[PDB]
Amino acid sequence: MKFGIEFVPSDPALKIAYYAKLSEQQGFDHVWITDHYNNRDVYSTLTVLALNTNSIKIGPGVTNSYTRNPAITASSIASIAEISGGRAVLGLGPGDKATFDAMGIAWKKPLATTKEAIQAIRDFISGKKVSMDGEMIKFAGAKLAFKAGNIPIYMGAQGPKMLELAGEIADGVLINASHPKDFEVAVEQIKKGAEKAGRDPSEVDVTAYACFSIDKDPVKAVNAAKVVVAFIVAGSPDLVLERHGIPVEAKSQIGAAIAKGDFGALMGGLVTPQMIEAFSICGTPDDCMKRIKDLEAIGVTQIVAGSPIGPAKEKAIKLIGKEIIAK
Amino acid sequence: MKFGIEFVPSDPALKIAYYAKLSEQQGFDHVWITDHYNNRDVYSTLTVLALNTNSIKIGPGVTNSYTRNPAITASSIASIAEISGGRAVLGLGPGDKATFDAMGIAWKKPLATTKEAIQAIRDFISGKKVSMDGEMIKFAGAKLAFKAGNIPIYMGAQGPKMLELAGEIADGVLINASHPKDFEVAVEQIKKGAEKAGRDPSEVDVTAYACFSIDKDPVKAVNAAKVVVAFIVAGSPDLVLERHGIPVEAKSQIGAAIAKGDFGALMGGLVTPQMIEAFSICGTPDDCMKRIKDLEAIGVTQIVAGSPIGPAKEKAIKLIGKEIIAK
Amino acid sequence: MKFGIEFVPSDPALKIAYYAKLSEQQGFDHVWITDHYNNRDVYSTLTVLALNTNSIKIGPGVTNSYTRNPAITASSIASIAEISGGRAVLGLGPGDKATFDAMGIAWKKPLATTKEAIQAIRDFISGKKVSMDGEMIKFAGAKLAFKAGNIPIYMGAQGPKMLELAGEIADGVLINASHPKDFEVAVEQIKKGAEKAGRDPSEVDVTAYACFSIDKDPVKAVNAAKVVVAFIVAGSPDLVLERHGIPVEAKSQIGAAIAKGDFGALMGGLVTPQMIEAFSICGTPDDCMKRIKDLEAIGVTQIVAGSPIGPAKEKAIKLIGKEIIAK
Amino acid sequence: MKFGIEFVPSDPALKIAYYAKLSEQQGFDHVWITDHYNNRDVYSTLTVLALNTNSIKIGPGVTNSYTRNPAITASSIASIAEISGGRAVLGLGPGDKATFDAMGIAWKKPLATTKEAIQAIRDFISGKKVSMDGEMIKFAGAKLAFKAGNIPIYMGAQGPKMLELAGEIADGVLINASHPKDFEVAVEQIKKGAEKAGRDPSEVDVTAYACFSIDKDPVKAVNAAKVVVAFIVAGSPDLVLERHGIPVEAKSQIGAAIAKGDFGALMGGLVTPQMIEAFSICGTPDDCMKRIKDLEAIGVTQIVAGSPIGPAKEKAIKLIGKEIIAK
Ligand SMILES: C[C@H](OP(=O)(O)OC[C@@H](O)[C@@H](O)[C@@H](O)Cn1c2nc(=O)[nH]c(=O)c-2cc2ccc(O)cc21)C(=O)N[C@@H](CCC(=O)N[C@@H](CCC(=O)O)C(=O)O)C(=O)O
Ligand SMILES: C[C@H](OP(=O)(O)OC[C@@H](O)[C@@H](O)[C@@H](O)Cn1c2nc(=O)[nH]c(=O)c-2cc2ccc(O)cc21)C(=O)N[C@@H](CCC(=O)N[C@@H](CCC(=O)O)C(=O)O)C(=O)O
Ligand SMILES: C[C@H](OP(=O)(O)OC[C@@H](O)[C@@H](O)[C@@H](O)Cn1c2nc(=O)[nH]c(=O)c-2cc2ccc(O)cc21)C(=O)N[C@@H](CCC(=O)N[C@@H](CCC(=O)O)C(=O)O)C(=O)O
Ligand SMILES: C[C@H](OP(=O)(O)OC[C@@H](O)[C@@H](O)[C@@H](O)Cn1c2nc(=O)[nH]c(=O)c-2cc2ccc(O)cc21)C(=O)N[C@@H](CCC(=O)N[C@@H](CCC(=O)O)C(=O)O)C(=O)O
Ligand SMILES: [Cl-]
Ligand SMILES: [Cl-]
Repeated sequence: MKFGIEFVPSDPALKIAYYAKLSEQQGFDHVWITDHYNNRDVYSTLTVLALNTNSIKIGPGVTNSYTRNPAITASSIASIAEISGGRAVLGLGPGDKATFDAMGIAWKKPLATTKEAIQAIRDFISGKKVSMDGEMIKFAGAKLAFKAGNIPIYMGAQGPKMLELAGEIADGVLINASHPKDFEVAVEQIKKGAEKAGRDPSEVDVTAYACFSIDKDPVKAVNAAKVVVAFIVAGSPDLVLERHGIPVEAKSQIGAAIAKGDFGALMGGLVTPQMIEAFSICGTPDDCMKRIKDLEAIGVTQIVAGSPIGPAKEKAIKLIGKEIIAK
Repeated sequence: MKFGIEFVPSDPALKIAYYAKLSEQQGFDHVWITDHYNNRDVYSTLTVLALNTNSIKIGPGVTNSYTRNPAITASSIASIAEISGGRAVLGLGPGDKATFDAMGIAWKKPLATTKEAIQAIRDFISGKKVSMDGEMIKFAGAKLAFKAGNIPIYMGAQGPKMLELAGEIADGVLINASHPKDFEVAVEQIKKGAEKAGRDPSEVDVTAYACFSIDKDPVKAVNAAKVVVAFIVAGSPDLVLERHGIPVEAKSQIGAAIAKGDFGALMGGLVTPQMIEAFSICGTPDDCMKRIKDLEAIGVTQIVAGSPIGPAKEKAIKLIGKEIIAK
Repeated sequence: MKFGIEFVPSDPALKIAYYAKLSEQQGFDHVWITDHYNNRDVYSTLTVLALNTNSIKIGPGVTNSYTRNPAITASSIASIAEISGGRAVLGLGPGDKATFDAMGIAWKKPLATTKEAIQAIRDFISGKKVSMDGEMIKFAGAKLAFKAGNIPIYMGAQGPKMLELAGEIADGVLINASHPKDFEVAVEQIKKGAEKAGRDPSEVDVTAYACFSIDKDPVKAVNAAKVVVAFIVAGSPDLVLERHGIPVEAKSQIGAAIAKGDFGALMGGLVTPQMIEAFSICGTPDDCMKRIKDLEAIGVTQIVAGSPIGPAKEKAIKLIGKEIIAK
Repeated sequence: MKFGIEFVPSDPALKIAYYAKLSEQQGFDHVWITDHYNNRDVYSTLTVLALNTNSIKIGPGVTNSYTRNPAITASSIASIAEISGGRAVLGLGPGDKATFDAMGIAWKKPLATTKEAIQAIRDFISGKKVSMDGEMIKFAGAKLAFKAGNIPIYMGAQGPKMLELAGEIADGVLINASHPKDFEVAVEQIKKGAEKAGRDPSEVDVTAYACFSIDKDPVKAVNAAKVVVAFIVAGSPDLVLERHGIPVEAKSQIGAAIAKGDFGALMGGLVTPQMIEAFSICGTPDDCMKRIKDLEAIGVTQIVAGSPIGPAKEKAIKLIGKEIIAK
């Protein structure tokens, strides 16, 4: 089992560099950095992380094909590959509608766009002169002027079609879920895509980009996760809420409280233990270990400790290293 | 007189950081970094520069509004402002047609786009929630989540209209020219724009983004600048070649030789001494000083030593520091 | 009033770099780093601080003349001056007997050694070829091979004689005290030394290297400072305890409790409010401001927030910046 | 065969960091940094190299037991081990008489001092509380307060006794020589020491710390080496000079010209081709490969490209990577 961790550039990069360094010392394999125009740049951030780490792999989790031309993304991830000595990996997703509305971006044909963008990027990184005339992406003789070395590409995917596409073209899949039921479905979609492309499905690093919260005190752990779990439930499609036996009505109820900023309600009972059990990996190290082994049995090969990671980051990272990674 | 220097990310960022540090030690005020998808990322590069410098101002010279959404540009330059302690400055231009053709980008309405992008960026950096519905740029409630501090914005401009627009909205103008005749025309355009906006024209940092080549041996200096002068002449609009008494036919002749890669012709006599005198600041420290003071008299407030800088960068940077900046 | 802050390399340098950066943003003038063989190297630590800061002054507080040959100290502080663009300042003291016993070092003639070491160091930094044949320090034609620029030298001093020597040769004095009574005596000593050397006593930056603990909640503040105050009282010479009306017997009682590790006694009443008032600057921002202005009236020109700084570092640094430095 | 490279801090650390990064990309295993009070600090330099590299091993080549108390050396190399993620290696030698004279340091019992210092350092790094009462080095309960991980220790040695001691206690030996004849003798000495200690002699990394100069043009190569070779000669014991048929007169001759600053002399005659063959590995890649394979057959396991490396460093580092390391 590979282990990764996620940091949001809502903190200065220098502070994140320390968490990433700590992760490297604790045995993590990957640190992933979110990309949203409203927080710090994903690349200046990756640059200070690369300078302050030595062996851990790093990369965006996930950037997209719309806020930056794919040639710029290729050049950027390659730059981080050079600075870090080949530890860069590219996480690309279609982007989320909310962020795009604010940016005045037309989310047009996510599927085709993403596939074309990844094809173009793989060719750039590969050193080829790129010429494309796709339904969304086009290049006429573009080419990088420095060498990239090898850069794995992971797709961010939730929907059945994106999952299938990931099995067809990605080296890994970052899935925003925490429960075995969700990965049971995801693994099948990835498998269909893998066969459709004729590649061995076990080639793809199926990873759980989970809401993670660990602590020796389980109630301290769940409390740190409630708000995040709330936002997850608020944005979960009916189909998913269904799968976990969670009243679809609870979504509106929670969306409401969030709209009103009534976090007192969220902590007060709105976030039920069922929501916590279905949308996060939390509790004591034992609780988290059990969930992790269930995911392993279903075919998950990398587990990423996503926000909040735990009540206090530094202590949680150490807990994970000592009580989990050291298996 | 302020002094700046330009570096192209066709060299690894670590090597550029040393040149930048040396420039800081030699008394330069600004280092500017070019932005082209085919070289290293302008931002990962600015990040390593920021970490290895302390007081010199830094920034892209120049990025654009098309290869990255303006919100991403705001976030990135603000990120560099945070890391460097407020030493970031933003250089924005409309971009060059050649690069955009390769990237499959429609250069649509450079003027309106650039104006709207700068208005949006100033608002982001300023901490406002941005809502726009311009003819090229739109945002719906977008807003940065961290504070930017103050970030001056410089426009890259060559054409009369861009120049006028810079006088109307920018804090400085990076003009790709080297001769007083060109700046005589540019200063008038900037002045028209400044009056059109009701601001004091002396607020804008009129800067000469020149082709610079300095050495104790003048012939070593001109030879280092010929190829660059060639590309400048090849892309100069008839109107400009005219102004310097350079046969407009020479442009085709040189464009030809460049197409065939016959640099032996370029060095052999195609680049005339007249072209060198009109499109570059080069020679010995005295020659360069004379030209610089001529530009100063015309109203130039910042001189940037652009490529090649000199036969060997390290020695040239020291020469400029010792024989020019120390006035 | 200048403001400084102290960090002990008992934390990794990367974590300290963030606190130092924060201090820079909060308006501090100096960050000082302690030097003891048992924690991280004072210089590798200053190196990562220099790379992650831009304007704040940095330096050891304080290193000494025994654990490293003075020529090495000269070279090291000059190396940090180069990397940081001239923000290095040298804090040198005679060293503490406890640390030296462990290192098997004979604390021989602190006074003469310190004076000779500082004379040699000033000459190295100044570019001179050094030749000395003092009663403790000797050099025969030694000389730095790179330029240092200017580096102020601060002496660490507690005793009347060291204080006098500081007034005679240092640019500043780091005094381990927090109460006006102690600085009343110190300022006289520094003045005697200043006159003995014929220099204007107001040239020296008289600074209070104080035990500092600030918080909106005063009791949270004093509790964070008790253990540190305990060790201060435990090591205070009878003369000093006397000056603050503190039973000299309390020193043994506290030393005992410390020996037995009975910190429950220290928190339980052993550390009296009188000890807290005489050996630390703590309480709410108002309490701290009052003490600071008392020190200012006595002639203190720099106040350093030494350990613990506050219940939690990050929050305390921000408190000091907002409720104190912004005067 | 392992490959290493040496840099002297007579250049700013930022510039060295690029050469080190390049070496990492070109396949070198080790970069070694010299330690002399007159150049930049060996540790601030190692700190910037560590931040700008990722996998290559780094360390002082070589520091000593006299200019810094061994506990400080332990703490410093441990600090670099932490920052670099365990890539630190310690090179310790007895120091050279010329540097010590200038520093006013009595070179007392190099052998016992070096052995005791290494024993103390291994114990510090190992986490032990150190107590020693040797004939040169003493400690009373000293102990590091942070964990070092593993740090190999290499000894710098030329003399037969130092070589024997290295075989007895070191993990590797950095020998200042370039010719098989010298390594034939050294390997025997190291073997005697290894048997005296009962360890397998093939445990020690016998390395040639050679004067190296490589270039497609053998003559520009040997000219780049003349100065370094001059200093190597003027410092060779007559036992050595005699070993290479070089007139023991040529040392006073060369030494004189050095004191005079007469480098024209060294370049135009005093440094003979006998001296170049005797004390350096230089010519074309083929010439260098032949010599390297000769050393390999004699038992050398690491070859370090020491100054000048080649006519121009950057090009030489690439030549070695391409035409030698890629074997
Ligand atoms: C587009 C969407 O795909 P999705 O996989 O559900 O996307 C939801 C989220 O994964 C997506 O918004 C992400 O980018 C969110 N996201 C982040 N997004 C960010 O922008 N930044 C982040 O840091 C972030 C982190 C992150 C980590 C992992 C992860 O999986 C997601 C993350 C969708 O609904 N797809 C459906 C429908 C497909 C469909 O038909 N879409 C197009 C296809 C058009 C064509 O085929 O050309 C259509 O309508 O025509 C499907 O996959 O079946
Ligand atoms: C668009 C063009 O502008 P220009 O200023 O002449 O363009 C030349 C360059 O400044 C521009 O191509 C640059 O971005 C090139 N450039 C680089 N370009 C890059 O992309 N990146 C770099 O790193 C680079 C370095 C550089 C440094 C400084 C600098 O001055 C320019 C640099 C132009 O022709 N403008 C005309 C007319 C423009 C016009 O009329 N507007 C639109 C109408 C828009 C509307 O109203 O709807 C039209 O032409 O259709 C004018 O200035 O009057
Ligand atoms: C030497 C000593 O000076 P002192 O000022 O009392 O020393 C106390 C401390 O300053 C000394 O232990 C420090 O180095 C502690 N110290 C640190 N020391 C460290 O080793 N590391 C640190 O990072 C640290 C932090 C610190 C910060 C500020 C500061 O004020 C000093 C700091 C002393 O006792 N001096 C007396 C007596 C001097 C005297 O005449 N006796 C000696 C003088 C030598 C001679 O005769 O020439 C002799 O005769 O034996 C006096 O000043 O009156
Ligand atoms: C002391 C001397 O040792 P040596 O090994 O010949 O020393 C020559 C060099 O290795 C030594 O001066 C180095 O520190 C030089 N040196 C550097 N030294 C530096 O100071 N800085 C550097 O960065 C540097 C570069 C370098 C890299 C590799 C390398 O091998 C050496 C380097 C010597 O005389 N050794 C004799 C024995 C001497 C002896 O026995 N005398 C004493 C021994 C102590 C005792 O009695 O126990 C005596 O018996 O009294 C021997 O090896 O047989
Ligand atoms: Cl910096
Ligand atoms: Cl690194």
